[PDB]
Parts: sequence; structure tokens; C-alpha cells
Amino acid sequence: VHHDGFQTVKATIDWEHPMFKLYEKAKRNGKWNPADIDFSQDQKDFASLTSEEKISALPLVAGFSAGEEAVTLDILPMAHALARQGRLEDVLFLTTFMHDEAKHVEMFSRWQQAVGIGQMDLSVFHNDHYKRIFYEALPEAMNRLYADDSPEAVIRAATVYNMIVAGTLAESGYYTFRQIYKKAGLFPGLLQGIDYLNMDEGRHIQFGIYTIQRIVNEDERYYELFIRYMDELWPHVIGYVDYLTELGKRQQQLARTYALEIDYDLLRHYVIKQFNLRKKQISRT
Amino acid sequence: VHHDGFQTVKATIDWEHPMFKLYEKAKRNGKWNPADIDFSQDQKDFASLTSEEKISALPLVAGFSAGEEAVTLDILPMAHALARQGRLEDVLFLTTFMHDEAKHVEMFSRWQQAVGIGQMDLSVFHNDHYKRIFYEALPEAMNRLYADDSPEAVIRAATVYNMIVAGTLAESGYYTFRQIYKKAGLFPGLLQGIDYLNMDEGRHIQFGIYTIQRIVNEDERYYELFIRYMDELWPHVIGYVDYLTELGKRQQQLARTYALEIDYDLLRHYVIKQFNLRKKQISRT
Ligand SMILES: CCCCCCCCCCCCCCCC(=O)O
Ligand SMILES: CCCCCCCCCCCCCCCC(=O)O
Ligand SMILES: [Fe+3]
Ligand SMILES: [Fe+3]
Ligand SMILES: [Fe+3]
Ligand SMILES: [Fe+3]
Repeated sequence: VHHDGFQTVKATIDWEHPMFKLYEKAKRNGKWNPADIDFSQDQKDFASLTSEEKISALPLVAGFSAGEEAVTLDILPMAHALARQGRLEDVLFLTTFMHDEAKHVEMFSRWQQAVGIGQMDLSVFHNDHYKRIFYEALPEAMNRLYADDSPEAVIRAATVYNMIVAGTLAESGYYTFRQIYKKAGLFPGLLQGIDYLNMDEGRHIQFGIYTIQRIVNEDERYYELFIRYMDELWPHVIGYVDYLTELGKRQQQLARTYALEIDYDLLRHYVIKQFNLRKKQISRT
Repeated sequence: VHHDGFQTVKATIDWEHPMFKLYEKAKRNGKWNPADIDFSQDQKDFASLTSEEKISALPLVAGFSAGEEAVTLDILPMAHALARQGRLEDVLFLTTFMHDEAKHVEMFSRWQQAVGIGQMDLSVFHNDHYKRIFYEALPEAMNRLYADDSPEAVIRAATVYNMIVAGTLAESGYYTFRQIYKKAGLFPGLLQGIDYLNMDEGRHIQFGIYTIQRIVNEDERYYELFIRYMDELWPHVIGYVDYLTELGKRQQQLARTYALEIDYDLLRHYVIKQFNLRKKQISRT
């Protein structure tokens, strides 16, 4: 379907638009290249580990690698729906969002290659709860936007990505990675990558907040919908946390060896503090 | 529609894939930031010009600003269709393609702002030929790919963007800009931007070639279709060149003042040499 004009021909970019200023920040803080990370110490770290120590890390990497790959694939219809609405500055920023996520895919995959598990299918650490979120709910809500770009649809997609997948699971995964492998002194390259990812992530979450708020600002029913969709997914969020927790408890070798007082009941509550504060971040007026 | 697995969980990125290697090159050669370009000399250059000298440059800027904006908006469905086919490395690269184009939009718009024409609607330098290409044929062929991602559809979209809009009009516009304002010593910031754009453009065109060839490599009927779609658009390509040419001839002030032996019958043939060599770039086997 045709264009009925071009904003930068009729006029200019809206230089004061929040998403244009988020875009400017993204060019300035998003120059990191996964190809420049040195994973060699990570290769030795992983080899030194016993088989059962090796398993300790793989479930978390598996959730991240599918997660990054899913968001790289699924964000495209959201960028397209905002394009079609003529929200040019949103689109400019989303280009950085998408390049970020592609770097995220690349980072974890280079790590898997370098530590020697590239040939290994980590699909087995995705339980049904995880599948529900990443294999189903994320692509469903995003792809919807081809045929139905209503505020209700935009709210739902922004919630699924920005406030659950990223704002809850991803952020908790950054925290879990530090609480564990930063302490044991393991996987320096991976944790460098995690740092970069966490910095990128702040812009991603801010885009989701800006999106969700601007729709709630029109009509407050949409605050209710926001919350309803958050809560509708929480059981699958926590069912995946419990699944991963029950895995670390039954594979204590890495914690024992590297003398980690690994507190799963605290990671868990961090997930809850993340989920609840994402709700807080959306003002109802 | 769901995911049936993730490549970087089952396996890894295909590190030897051409589009992964194009992606690596894009991160390394695509760090330029339009916000760092100094347009101040351009502001003085544009002010010094007489009204009729001012008009000389605006038609070319108008075609570029709509063009960049159009490709930023319209490439999204191609990235989505390749995502859905599971061509992960294509998608990784397309993220750089899209960020590039967003920088392209930004560059020309910052220039318009800085030289003082942001408030001016340059839609009047788009004739019906130009509209046919950029307002209609480009979004049509790209958007098709939501519902019809057949090789015939992918060939057509890659041809419209990579071998006409970019491979013919954009490249000739880089050449026209040097032949004119590089000679007169005008608009240093703009021409810096044009240089960067031209470097980016080489990856864009290579993606279109790789796309078109990989489909022709299956079945040779698609070489015929490639050519048929090129030629089907040429009348609108040249009708826009003639339109812009007939404008420079009737506004000789800028050429007279800055003593430019501006040869439109040579720019024109450059357009023809660009169009014909894009055809050459697609081997039929
Ligand atoms: C045992 C405590 C569990 C801690 C929670 C760990 C969750 C793993 C994270 C995987 C999901 C990654 C989603 C990426 C989102 C993005 O790229 O924006
Ligand atoms: C008088 C001689 C005419 C010379 C031809 C000039 C054509 C102007 C270019 C405008 C189209 C720009 C398309 C951008 C494509 C891209 O960003 O890949
Ligand atoms: Fe990410
Ligand atoms: Fe993210
Ligand atoms: Fe461009
Ligand atoms: Fe281009």
C-alpha cells in the first residue's frame, strides 16, 4: 500500500521526539561488537570444568540464545506497524533495537562456538512454560500487528516483549549471571557480553515504557489491559524460574567447587521484584 | 505463528554464510554518525546562494530524502519474510541495512534543517514517474511479501530496491552530487554524508545481488523475470532523470555562477551505464 507523502520531504524529523533522542543515545552507546570479545579464557574455563559443572551454565545460556533469536525475529512486525502509522522516529530507534538484538544473538552464539558446545542442542532446557512464552506468545502478539495494529494489540505486544521477556526474564538473567559466574570468576568474555547486553537493554525497556504509556495516556482502560496481560503471563514466567531453579539445586557441583553460596530463593524474588516494578513503571495517567 | 526451534540453540550461526560475512563488514564499516557531521559551512554556502541558485540543489535532495525514508519504511517486510524462512544470517545483516537507511534519512534531514529549508515541502520536485517508483512500486513489491514470499516475489522486491532504487537511481545520485557540488566546492558536510552513504550502499547492493542470484541459481526462468522487472521500471527511472535534467537546464544560475561545465547528457548516460551493469551483475547460471 502506497505512501501519501514523506515526513523528511514535507518537513523534517521531529528532533525533540523521545524516540529520536533514544535513537541518538543508541548510536552513541551501541558501538560494541561481539566479534571483538575475547572468549579464549572462557574456552579454558569451560574445559577445566567437570561434565556436571559444565551443565550448570547451559540452561541459562539456552534461554538467552532462544530469547535473543526470538526477539530478533519477532520485533519486525512491530517495527512495520509503527512504520505504517507514520511514527518515523519510533522506526529510526527500532533499527538500533533490532541491530542490538542481532548482536545479542551473535554474542551468545560465539560463546557457544568458542567453549565447544555449538554442536549441542540445548532445546532440552526449554520446558513447556518457556515454550509458551518464547515459542508461542511472543510471535503471536507481534505477528498480530500485521492485521490488527489497534492500541490493544500494541499494548499487548509491548508488554510481552518489554515488560516480560526483557523487563523481567532478561534483566533477572543478567542478575543471575553476575550472582554466579562473576563470583566464581568464570567466563570473563561471556560476562563482558552480558554487561553490554544489559546496557542495550535499558533503551529496549524505555521504548516499551514509552509505547505502553502513550497508549494508556489516551484511555485508561488500557492500564487495566497492561496489568491483565502481565499477570496472564506470570505463571509461565515463574514456572520457568522454578524449572531452572530445580535444575541448579540438583546440579550443585559448580556451586560446591567454586564455593558459591548460590541462593535460588533470592534470584527468584529478584524475578518478582523485576516483574512488579515493571508494573510500577507504567503510570495510569 | 509459532517457532519450531531456534538455530542458535540447536546449533550456531552459520559463520561462513555470505550474509554473515556482509554483516561483519557492516559493523566494521558502519560506525559513522550523521549527528557528527558539521553542516555549518553548508549553512553559509546555502545562504550565500541566490534564490535561483538555492533551487538548483533542492530537487536532488528531495528525491534522496523520500528515497531514504521509503526504504527505511519498506524494507521491513523483506526482513520479515526472510526471518520467516529461517534465513537467520540474512536477517542479522538486514539489521545493519535498516540502521544504515535510518542514518541516511537522518543525514539529509539534518542538512535540510541546518541550511534552513526544513519548513519547505519539497514534494513538488517528485513528478509522476518518481511517484510511480517510490510512492507505489517499492511499497507494493515489499509489502507483497507478507502474503506471498515466493521466489518470484523475492526476486521482484530485490530488483525494485537493489537494482533500480539503489543500484541505479541512488548510485547515479552520488555521481551527480560529486560532478556538481564537489566541483563548485559547495556543501562540504552534505558531500561527506554522501560519501558515507555511498560506502554503505555497496553492502546494500551486494545483498540484493546475493538474493537475486540465489533464486536464479535454482531455476533460470527467474533470470528472465529479473530482466523483465528491470526493464518494466526503466521508463519511470528515465522519465525522472529527464524531469530532473530539464530542471537543471532551466535553472542554470548555479552552474553559471560556480562556472560548472555541467553535462546533463553525461549524467544521463551514467544512469544508463548503472542500469545496464546491474543486469550484468546477475549471472544467469
Ligand atoms: C534460577 C533463577 C532464574 C533467573 C532467570 C533467568 C532467565 C533467563 C533469560 C532468558 C530470556 C532472555 C530474553 C532476551 C530479551 C531481549 O533480548 O530483549
Ligand atoms: C540529472 C541527472 C539525474 C541523476 C539521478 C539522481 C537521482 C536522485 C536519487 C534519489 C533516489 C534515492 C534512493 C535511495 C536508495 C537507498 O537508500 O538505498
Ligand atoms: Fe537482547
Ligand atoms: Fe532486548
Ligand atoms: Fe540509503
Ligand atoms: Fe540503500
